[PDB]
Amino acid sequence: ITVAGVRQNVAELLDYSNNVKKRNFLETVELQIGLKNYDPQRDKRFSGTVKLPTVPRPNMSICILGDQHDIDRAKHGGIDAMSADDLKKLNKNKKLIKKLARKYDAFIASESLIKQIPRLLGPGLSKAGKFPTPVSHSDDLSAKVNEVKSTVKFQLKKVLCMGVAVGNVGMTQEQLVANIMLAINYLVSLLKKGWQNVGSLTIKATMSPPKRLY
RNA sequence: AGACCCUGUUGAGCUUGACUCUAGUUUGACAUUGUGAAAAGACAUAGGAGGUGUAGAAUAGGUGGGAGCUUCGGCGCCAGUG
Repeated sequence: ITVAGVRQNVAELLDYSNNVKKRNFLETVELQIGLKNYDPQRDKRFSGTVKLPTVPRPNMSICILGDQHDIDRAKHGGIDAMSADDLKKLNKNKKLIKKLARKYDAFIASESLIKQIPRLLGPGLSKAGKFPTPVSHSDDLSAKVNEVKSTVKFQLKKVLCMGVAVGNVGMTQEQLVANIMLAINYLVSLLKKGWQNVGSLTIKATMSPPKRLY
């Protein structure tokens, strides 16, 4: 992995996304990685979160669950909010939980409603992979939502493939290369063998062709 | 101070499935020990093709970006099913 090669791949992906096959929407940029010489079903599953130098997923949507103070804090940043009464109105509906998980890409829950989310909303969010992150009342809800949007997760799944957003097509090439380098460094730090445990790596846009870097 | 008898922590020669060894002999393995093909096996890659226990738009590898794809037929989102 080289910074110049990553910048060249990002420039090629941006040129393909902008000049040849420009889409009808702001296509985001992602990077896909593979694991090797490890057992995703028998060894310990690593996990972690790292905030990139740029916004990884600017098109991601976040839903806030909390009290009236949390709703006011979410409305201060313009994010949608869900009250405790709105959570209890679901009454453990799996279909409603799946619809909420399809509508909202990520969830942030306050400390008061974090324990009551599994009792009211049920395990639908955990089944869909959208478990809400905890949040305190003294922290800034808008800043927490922005940090959650700009950060990515590297938890090991049941398969050897993984991926993470590194920005968008409208972002700068240098910023995209820096985000990709930060994600690669986080993956190398999480891996026990470093680059020996990485199978391959590619970078692309949402609709542009991929470019292999490893 | 012979011969004979008796005794020995007795000495020595000889014999034998007495004990422990051993020459010789026999057998296996490593090294000396290389070169081709042939038949099986294991990996490596250069390609190619597949994913129904089942509800459900489809015969659901899974995963990340994703609301648009675009080869203009419809596929999508959504509904619905998990």
